[PDB]
Amino acid sequence: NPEWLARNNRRNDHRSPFQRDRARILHSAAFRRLQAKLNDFHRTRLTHSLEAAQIGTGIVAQIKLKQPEFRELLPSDSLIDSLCLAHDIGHPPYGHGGEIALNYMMRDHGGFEGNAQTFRIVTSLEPYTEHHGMNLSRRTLLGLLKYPALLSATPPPAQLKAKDWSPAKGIYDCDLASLDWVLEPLCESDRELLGQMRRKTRFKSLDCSIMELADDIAYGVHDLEDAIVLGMVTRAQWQEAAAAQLAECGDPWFEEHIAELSEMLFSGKHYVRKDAIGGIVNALLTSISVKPVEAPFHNELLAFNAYIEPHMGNALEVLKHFVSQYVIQIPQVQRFEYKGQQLIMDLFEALSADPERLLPQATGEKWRKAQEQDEGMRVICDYIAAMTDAYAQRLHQQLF
Amino acid sequence: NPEWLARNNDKIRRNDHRSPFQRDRARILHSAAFRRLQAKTRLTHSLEAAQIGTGIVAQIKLKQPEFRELLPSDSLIDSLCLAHDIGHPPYGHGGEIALNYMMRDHGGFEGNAQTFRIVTSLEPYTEHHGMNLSRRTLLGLLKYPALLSATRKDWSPAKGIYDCDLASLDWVLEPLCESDRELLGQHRKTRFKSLDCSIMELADDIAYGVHDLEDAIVLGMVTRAQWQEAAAAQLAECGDPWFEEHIAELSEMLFSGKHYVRKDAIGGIVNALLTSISVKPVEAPFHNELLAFNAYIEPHMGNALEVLKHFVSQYVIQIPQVQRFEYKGQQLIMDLFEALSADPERLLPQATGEKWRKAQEQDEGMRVICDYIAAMTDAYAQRLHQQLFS
Ligand code: NI
Ligand code: NI
Repeated sequence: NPEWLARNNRRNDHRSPFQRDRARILHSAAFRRLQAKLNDFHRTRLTHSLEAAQIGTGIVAQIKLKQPEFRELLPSDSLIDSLCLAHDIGHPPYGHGGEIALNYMMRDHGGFEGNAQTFRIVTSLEPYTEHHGMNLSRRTLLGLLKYPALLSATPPPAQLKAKDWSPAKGIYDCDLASLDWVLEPLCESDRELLGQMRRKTRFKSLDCSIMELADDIAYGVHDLEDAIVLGMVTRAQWQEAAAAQLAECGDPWFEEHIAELSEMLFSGKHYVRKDAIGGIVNALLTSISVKPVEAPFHNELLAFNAYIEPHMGNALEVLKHFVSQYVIQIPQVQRFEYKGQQLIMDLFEALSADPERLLPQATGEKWRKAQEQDEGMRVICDYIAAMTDAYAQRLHQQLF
Repeated sequence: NPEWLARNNDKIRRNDHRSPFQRDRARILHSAAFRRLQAKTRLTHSLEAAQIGTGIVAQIKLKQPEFRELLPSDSLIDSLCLAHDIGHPPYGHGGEIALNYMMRDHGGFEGNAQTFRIVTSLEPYTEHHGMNLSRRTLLGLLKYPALLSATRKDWSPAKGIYDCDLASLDWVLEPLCESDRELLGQHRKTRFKSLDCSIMELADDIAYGVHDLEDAIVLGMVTRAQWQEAAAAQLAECGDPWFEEHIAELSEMLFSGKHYVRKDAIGGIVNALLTSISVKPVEAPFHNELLAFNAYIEPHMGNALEVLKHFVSQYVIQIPQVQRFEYKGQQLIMDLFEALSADPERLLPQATGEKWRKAQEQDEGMRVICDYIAAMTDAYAQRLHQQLFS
């Protein structure tokens, strides 16, 4: 249906709707901010999103070669590009630590969650248009609904514990109008099935399943090289954790190649390590196919997802778990997040103490307008959510 | 009795013919807990106490030969003075107050308790018994030989031994008869201590009294006008003849501005305090010779020392620049404790995170966090605090 190319709102511009979405995302302030989030390491959320985008287009290429039946349905290069460039747009300062703080400070006003924030930025906050954010095409928006339910569908009481305040995932109720618009050309039967729970949503569109696989592959492999050279993991820990589990993961290529992959990763030469990384990436990409979703969805973008081969899934889950155990869940990273969450909570409590007086004037004006609907807190939340770590540190110093 | 020379666990190389106390001294010097005294110096203070301590032993065994066999060897009295201050946390008394408050529902915190816990359990020289020192050395570190359950500015800690260290305290006191053990446990304050520990306490007191006094005068923290009114006048009436006679000159040698003249005044004071110590029997029907005798300073000489100690605390410690530093330190320690106990597994170092997981099977995680903070230097605690809050 051409309704998937429509937007909420030149002669020589012959680009597809998806090429225009990619250009908008590339130009947005929200995208440029991912560059902020004694060595020469510069891996950011922006570089993570470029690598996901390049894996995404490679996944599409492999499916259009092995499954021609689906060549009309698969996303174009710029559509899968657009979903990977945007997937991390909504993340707050200080990663999960920022997210926990904002969610707790919004406990009585809809909460905070990064995927919801991503939806809110592209449909409203990014000022590319006056009233519809980046004003992206409907299918692009559908590809961004990793959790296509409202947070009303998906309380903790009682120094703060991370387990107690991790947000549920979904779409803010204050963005329901833009969600209703995205789901409008769906039959009622597809619409009531899309919000079905496994609370945790179960379903997503085909374009979004591809982006999720590319994101998961990027996270799994492209963090791994610099973890090795920075010394965050030794050869011994790689053998005990990753290599042994990959030798028993059940996929024949990994069981065959792990010994040689481990020697290449610890070669000490970039031109050798990249071939291990390239082979891992390629082994994972070539193991993805589109199969039908186990729900009686009627719309083709919901009736089919891309799935990775299960034994290959175990290998990917070993890699993702490994980067989480030696790159993220280390005290050096977790203290930075604790500090960030203490910082975010300070800014919120001061700024909500008197928003008109302390907010920048343009944000103060948005706060006054929003109080006609008593949604002032969400304005403070958007403002803190769009800060970089450096901007938040500077605001905190001005206040404390 | 050999039992005193024993260690909690059992090989010595055939060519090692050192006494148990020479090996205790070597372990203490090689420990990380000792090396930390350079940051906290407390190491300088402990070397001064050690060298005063052997001075006391030498002078007693010359005036009271009946006790030559009983007095501690040089390496034993060395070990107790080198180890005495191991348990002190960052920020000194302000740190001690904050930790004890954060541990109010879990056994408290106290520096002398921490010292015992480090040498019996925490220092990883052995897998299960810390530095595994000889029993008599351990007995010498028990300035307060009761449990903190018996002895428990409002938060200053009571003094004693942690209940979580009851096993190694029982082991240390095991070769004592019932009557000695029930006499040793006699805020409440303990009354008794071993001979080795009485000599060490005198050495720590003389070193605190005089060697802190020397830098305060050069550093300008005390001028002659306040020295004359507070300490010098009080020493002219303290009842010790040596101080009443020699106070006027010493006061001019102390403000000479020449290091080698000043050393003579300090040296004369220390020797004066040192020669006025003797071994007398303890006022209790103890059977064990190490508990039946203490070293005591002659009472009038004792009053002069308390004039010296009160002057060093009133003009070097109880001054606002130092006290504000202690208020900050205690806010900083409480900050760390609240972040760390908020999520230990994510915030503690992985080795310490592991000890916390193991310790909660006995619901002893709070003591692991307290151990970790107590072992920080000021620079460590300050850098950790910045990682969590600034
Ligand atoms: Ni990602
Ligand atoms: Ni001392």
